[PDB]
Order: sequence, then C-alpha cells, then structure tokens
Amino acid sequence: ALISQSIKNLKGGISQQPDILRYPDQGSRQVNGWSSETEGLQKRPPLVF
Repeated sequence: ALISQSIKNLKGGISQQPDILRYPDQGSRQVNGWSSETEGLQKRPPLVF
C-alpha cells in the first residue's frame, strides 16, 4: 500500500513491447523529442530557415 516510484532518467526513447516487459525509462510514443543525456528529455532543436 502507498507504493511510490520515481525515475530520474527517461532517456530510453519509446518501446513497442508490452508494458509488462518495458523498461522504466521507455515511453510509448515520443514525437519531436530529444533524449539528451545529462539534461533530460528536451524538445527537438528548432528548424532554422
């Protein structure tokens, strides 16, 4: 009861495996994201004309 968890590094991208087998640092859908290391998940760099 009152179980809690926290993940300090979600830089693992996405994973199509069933969530039972998914690693804690893997999402289900990541679009326009940059899984930078040492700075966490970031929005992808802007597109300069």
